[PDB]
Amino acid sequence: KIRPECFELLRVLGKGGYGKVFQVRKVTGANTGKIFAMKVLKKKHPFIVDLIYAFQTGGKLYLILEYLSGGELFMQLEREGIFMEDTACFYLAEISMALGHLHQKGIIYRDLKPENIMLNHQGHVKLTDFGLCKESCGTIEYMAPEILMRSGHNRAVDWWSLGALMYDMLTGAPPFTGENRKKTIDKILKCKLNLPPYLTQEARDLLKKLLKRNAASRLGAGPGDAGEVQAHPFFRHINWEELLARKVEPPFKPL
Amino acid sequence: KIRPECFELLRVLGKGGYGKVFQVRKVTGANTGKIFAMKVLKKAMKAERNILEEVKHPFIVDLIYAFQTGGKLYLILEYLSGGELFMQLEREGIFMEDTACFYLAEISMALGHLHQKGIIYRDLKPENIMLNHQGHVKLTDFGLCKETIEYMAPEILMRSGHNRAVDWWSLGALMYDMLTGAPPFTGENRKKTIDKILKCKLNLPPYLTQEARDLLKKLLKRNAASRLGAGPGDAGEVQAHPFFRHINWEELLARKVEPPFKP
Repeated sequence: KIRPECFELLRVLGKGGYGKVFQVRKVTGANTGKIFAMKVLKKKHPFIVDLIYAFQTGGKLYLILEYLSGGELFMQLEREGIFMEDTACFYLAEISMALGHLHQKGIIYRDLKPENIMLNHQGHVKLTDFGLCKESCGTIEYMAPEILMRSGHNRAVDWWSLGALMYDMLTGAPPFTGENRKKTIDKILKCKLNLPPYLTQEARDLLKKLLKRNAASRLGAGPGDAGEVQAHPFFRHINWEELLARKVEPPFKPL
Repeated sequence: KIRPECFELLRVLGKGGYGKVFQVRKVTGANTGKIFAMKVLKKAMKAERNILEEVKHPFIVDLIYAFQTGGKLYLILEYLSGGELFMQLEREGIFMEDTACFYLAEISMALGHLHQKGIIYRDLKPENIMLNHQGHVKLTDFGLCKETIEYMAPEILMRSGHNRAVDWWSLGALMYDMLTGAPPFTGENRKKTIDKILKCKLNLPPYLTQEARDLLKKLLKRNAASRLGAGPGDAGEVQAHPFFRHINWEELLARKVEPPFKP
């Protein structure tokens, strides 16, 4: 049944990660004509991109993931920067739900860069489960706090990234950019978050609590996870059942 | 040549850590009647042996022989007659700034060497810290010790939890427990103690010199990124500190500096 020849290559969508991701028409099979995204590796949630087929062959693992028309519409809305606060609150809210579910299933994203945020024909968020996403007694009075809290491998990494993303959606750039990779990484680690004057009172409060250097105190790091972050006043206008239902109208649907 | 029975068991030293550790007397061989420490590990239960084998430092317990038997590993380490440093802490109650400074410097040098070798302690309790007949620091217990970006968290950006800064905090803690008779943070229970550490409100005793307190706030810095010693200078940044201004490193590495306690 389903094998690599069941597909014809239309265009390349990205080198994204290791392996190329192709757009594709299914030639044979039941879905003849239907368009998919096929991710090749050289070897159910409304906000998670559905996987359809998966097969192994001549040393190449194939992934036939649903195709998303507004698949790059986010990375373009941020180039126009037409993002207003209330506009961004929508995407951050759906992503927060996407992160919460990935967390319950014990998955951390780590990435969460605007280039990793896709949209569907309706305009809602869709994430993946990349190859950069990871999974999750003597006397402790002498060991560092980072060891006691499983650093860089717990789900607080994602909430920092939610902030960084939010920060970029409301200003035009990420919190700690530098003239080169070295200076950037250092400005990141050494911090000192600068919040512009236009950011609202709720926006800045959330930004300060997501971009807290101390992961332990970082918002969303508690056991309530996304419940902690969704409860922020910045999200007061969101109705989570209506959002989860995709019954909330996205301000930007790829026409 | 070396085998198990080349050793007669003289005393059980500690069941602490994986396996057991005996004091032994060698009977066969050349160096005969030489007293040692022997770590016995039931094979059935980067490495404790790999590390000890490679590391050749005066402030770290030397390894003499190593061999495997019937599902067992045998590390014959040098014997240390000075016991544990902090036993002398129980007695003295607390250490004077320079008494602690001596021991701390010795440990700094030991940690520095382990670091240049890509080895990080991760623990460093006040119990891995032994003393030899002379009265100098001996780092003892190991086990199997360790070793686009605009939106990533700083933890991920620096391997937080698996870098050199981890040991520098421990040094700090140790130091804090040396001057004041207690560890930095503790509570009526484990979960209470852990919380105290994670939300580290450092309480420095008023009777500390400015030097000591500058280093404790610099060593016990919650953010590993700027914790003193976290930099590429490593123990260099730590030893540079004016708290160590009266220390001569060439001398100290030569055991020519005298311990404030001769056991």
